[PDB]
Amino acid sequence: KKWFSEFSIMWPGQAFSLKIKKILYETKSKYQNVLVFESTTYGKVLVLDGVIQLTEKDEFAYHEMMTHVPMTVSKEPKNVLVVGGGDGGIIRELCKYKSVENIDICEIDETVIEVSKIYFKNISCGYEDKRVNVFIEDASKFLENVTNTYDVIIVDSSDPIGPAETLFNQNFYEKIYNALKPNGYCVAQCESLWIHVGTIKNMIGYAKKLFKKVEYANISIPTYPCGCIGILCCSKTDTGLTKPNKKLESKEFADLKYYNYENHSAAFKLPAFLLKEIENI
Amino acid sequence: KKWFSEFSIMWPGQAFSLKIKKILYETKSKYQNVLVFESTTYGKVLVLDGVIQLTEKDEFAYHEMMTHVPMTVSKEPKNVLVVGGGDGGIIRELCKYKSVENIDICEIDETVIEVSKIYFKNISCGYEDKRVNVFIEDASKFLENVTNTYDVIIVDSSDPIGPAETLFNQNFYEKIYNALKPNGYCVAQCESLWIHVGTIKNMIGYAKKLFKKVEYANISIPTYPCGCIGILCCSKTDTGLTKPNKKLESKEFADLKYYNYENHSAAFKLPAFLLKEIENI
Ligand SMILES: CSC[C@H]1O[C@@H](n2cnc3c(N)ncnc32)[C@H](O)[C@@H]1O
Ligand SMILES: CSC[C@H]1O[C@@H](n2cnc3c(N)ncnc32)[C@H](O)[C@@H]1O
Repeated sequence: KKWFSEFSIMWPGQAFSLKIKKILYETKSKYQNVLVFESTTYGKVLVLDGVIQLTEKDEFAYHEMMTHVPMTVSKEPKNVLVVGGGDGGIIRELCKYKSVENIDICEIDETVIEVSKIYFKNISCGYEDKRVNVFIEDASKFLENVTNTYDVIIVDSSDPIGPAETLFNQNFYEKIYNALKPNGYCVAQCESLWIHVGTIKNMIGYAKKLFKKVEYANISIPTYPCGCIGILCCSKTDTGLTKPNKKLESKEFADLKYYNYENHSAAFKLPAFLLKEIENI
Repeated sequence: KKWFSEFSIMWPGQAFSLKIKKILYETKSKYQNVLVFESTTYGKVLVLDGVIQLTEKDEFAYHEMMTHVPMTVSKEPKNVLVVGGGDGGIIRELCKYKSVENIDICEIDETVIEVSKIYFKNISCGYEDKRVNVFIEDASKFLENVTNTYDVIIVDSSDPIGPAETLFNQNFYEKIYNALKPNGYCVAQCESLWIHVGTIKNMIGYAKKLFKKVEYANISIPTYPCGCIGILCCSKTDTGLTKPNKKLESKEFADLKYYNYENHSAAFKLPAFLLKEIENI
């Protein structure tokens, strides 16, 4: 059997590999190279431009924290935007909230969406929900054009190399801020604390120039570089996102595999070296 | 340049790799294969039987949590035992406590100790401390023979394949229990929550058969499989190890890079799937 390996200039000198049971699909779409394969131990794996986006074994860790962190802090969220997130993992978690009225998803690459519908049916199942509306568009342009404002915005992007190039700048957080309700929250995928604090520093800096409260949380997920990924958390009130306003006790949240009330707040308890680096921002 | 790769039957179907700047030393000792190399991005790396034991970039995460968790809960610890731990990382952290009177280390493989003294001088520096006493012995036999009892025992072992074979059974936790003071604490390296809950379940089961309070904490560390490792925490009182009794505010702890008062307790906030698996043990 062969092995897939995740090399990148974004994490030089290290690489994570998964044994391949079989390659399921590959293509060059309008924007990126798409790879789907079945791994021997992590289930099916989605890859974009050589970077692991998810695996069936551990995606829940990432999708549950990215979603249920802002959604338990927002009191009655009605309209939620997902930026990127073509696989539908965030949507899957968003749909569990009966009180949500609309879920917009702006994903640049329709291939990702259709690939997920075909090969990742237990992840993309939320596309069947009547509240979900899909826009195939660069979120950079979508956010300039959108007339609605949102309670929660979840930025579930790929990395800064590729189409997500436009989602990691000062201009982009303006657009996020303006597209939010005056008491609105945004969470974004942010680097690993273990590999580039510089990037994390830059993001927090862009966010703090508009947002009253900017926090950073960490998620354990084995198939992202360094075994973890951060959540750039953005609030318009000084109350922030570290503390949930509700508990997910209805039958829809019975299946949660990572998120709970306690680990919500825990995710915000960062290694000493990290706290130190971000303090004078 | 070449790459070092960590393959194992203990985590099949996955592998982590580091680019090699240069190989520094290799040998077959009485017990295991030893590899020291300089990596391109993680500094010097120690490998035993093909398994990464530490790297200069991230070892602090592991050594600080393994040490300062029990040492901030034990009120006036005087005599501490390190099982395994030949690199001296735990000793380095133990030495920061002025109140410690004795530090015994039982390490089976003297080669590891001397290799660390030569190639990892900023990790093994605590061997120069007059309180540190070294026993080259299987901790399985050492614990049967020792006449002293300890306030804290830190089990800083390699994995169950190799000489640490004898440190992962019911008999071994008897010995730990008996070698502890009646209000004594033991922490042990335990699996990754992401790869074998079975092992974790087995360890907690052995510990609970003797110890009043058995807890499990998780540490973020990129160069262990799945990017994390657990601490099997064992207490003789129902109070446990989740809550520190002191704050590390003296100039000796000024250099801490991971541990702090808040993330002590945070480490014990586990993913939902894990809590579920261990509940009826
Ligand atoms: C797999 S989930 C991450 C998604 O982010 C999408 N993405 C990257 N850049 C942008 C952008 N500028 N606008 C919308 N979606 C994007 C990628 O196509 C990917 O499907
Ligand atoms: C590198 S720190 C981990 C150490 O645990 C040591 N070790 C493994 N098994 C045993 C044992 N039975 N007794 C003492 N030390 C051990 C290994 O030699 C290694 O140096």
